[PDB]
Amino acid sequence: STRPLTLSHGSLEHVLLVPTASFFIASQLQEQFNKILPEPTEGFAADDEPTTPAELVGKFLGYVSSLVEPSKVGQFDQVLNLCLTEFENCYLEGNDIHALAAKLLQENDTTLVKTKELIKNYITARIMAKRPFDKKSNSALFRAVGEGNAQLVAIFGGQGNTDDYFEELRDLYQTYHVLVGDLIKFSAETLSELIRTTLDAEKVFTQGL
Repeated sequence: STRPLTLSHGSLEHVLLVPTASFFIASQLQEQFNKILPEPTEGFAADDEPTTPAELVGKFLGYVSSLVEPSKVGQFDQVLNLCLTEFENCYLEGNDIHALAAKLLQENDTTLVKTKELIKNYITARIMAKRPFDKKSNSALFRAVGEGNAQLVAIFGGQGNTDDYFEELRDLYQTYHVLVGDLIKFSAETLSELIRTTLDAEKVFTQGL
């Protein structure tokens, strides 16, 4: 037994068949999320408000994932897993979150920042819901490599491609915190230690690292 829960923002909406056993806590989160969400506008052109039902369910996923603690089992965990499963079956037709994001970019009037926010919400939710990416993907490219239909070479850039390289690291830290946060903390600690243990390195790092 389930009851429909409507989460909406102006014209666009999504209905979620919540189990009656956890509908009480889902209605709580619905009320909290609807309070957090900004006021609807024409064309959804303003920032931090969804343009498509996919974005809106993303933001709701995002909000619930913010409250759920990874260490401590909470009441919101079951609602997270439930609305995650709904998002997957409704918008990820077996495909990857990037494939969806890329679909939205060319079809709907979604901006690049809104799209990255959607990816971050989905990926954060996946990790908070104790559902890592342990299953190997069915990516066509890597399927083709296994079968011997494709040969892959990786190339790494260097200096002089962009003047604002640091915003690329900023975007990685924002969007993929739950995937690379530990790499960036490790790399930051390694560099701090190399400055400390290298004789005159601090002289070269005038505003620190």
